[PDB]
Amino acid sequence: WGYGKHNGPEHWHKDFPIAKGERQSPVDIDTHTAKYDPSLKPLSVSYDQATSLRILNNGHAFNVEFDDSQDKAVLKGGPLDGTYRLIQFHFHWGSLDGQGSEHTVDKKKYAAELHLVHWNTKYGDFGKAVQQPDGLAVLGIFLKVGSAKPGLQKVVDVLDSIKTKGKSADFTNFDPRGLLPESLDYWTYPGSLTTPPLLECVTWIVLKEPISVSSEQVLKFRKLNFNGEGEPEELMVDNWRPAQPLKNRQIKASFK
Ligand SMILES: NS(=O)(=O)c1ccc(NC(=O)NS(=O)(=O)c2ccc(Cl)cc2)cn1
Ligand SMILES: [Zn+2]
Repeated sequence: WGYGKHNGPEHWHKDFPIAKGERQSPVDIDTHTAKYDPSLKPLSVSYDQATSLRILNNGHAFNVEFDDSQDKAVLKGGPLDGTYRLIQFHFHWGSLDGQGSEHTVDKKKYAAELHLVHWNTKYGDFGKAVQQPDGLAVLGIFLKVGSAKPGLQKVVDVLDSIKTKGKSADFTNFDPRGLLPESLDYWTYPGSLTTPPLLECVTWIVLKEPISVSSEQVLKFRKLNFNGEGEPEELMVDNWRPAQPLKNRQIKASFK
């Protein structure tokens, strides 16, 4: 599977039949149809003790990985019951500034989307959590092209060292608080992983406020490769799944 003509999102269902399931992600967020749920709590993002370890090009995106063997960087509150530990973040992005995000807002596509992936500590580890309907919480943040995001630059500058699939680099002391927007207002709905295995284990929390990144920053994302070293160059771009049917779901808003 991948994002090409012959192995892209429209093909995934053949190996991953859940691709046509009842709670697939991403979705379009119709802002007028989302309903304010006054009982939704403010989100608690507690990243002060985060321990980043490594950055990896996995052939479909790059993951910044964290130590999730203790409650160091956690997400709580909002729609969530209990404590969700940060395991990794990654992005999805386009070949052009007018596409790249997975979620859309009133059909608007952003240039990219950041996913901070967390797992519910009552399930003990990530592999068990993905087998549960409330196993994961993914915090989604839109990126638009404008001013640079200073907190992103340390990521941008290491990408040369992980150009190709399977490459990793040490990536300690990275503070993911530098990727957050000012407001934590969000939409939330039950969904899935957006890449195979497409498991229906995610509480999605998608922030309303995008972060701005510069054209130079996103250009560096687009220099990455899907291929391994010594293989024909295929630029890592358009690694996003399009919006999937909402089916029997309501998107809730934390704000009016
Ligand atoms: N929804 S998402 O944030 O883009 C997202 C999609 C897919 C994944 N997939 C993922 O972690 N795959 S994996 O590491 O190979 C893996 C690991 C363990 C299991 Cl049990 C299943 C899959 C993570 N986040
Ligand atoms: Zn993702």
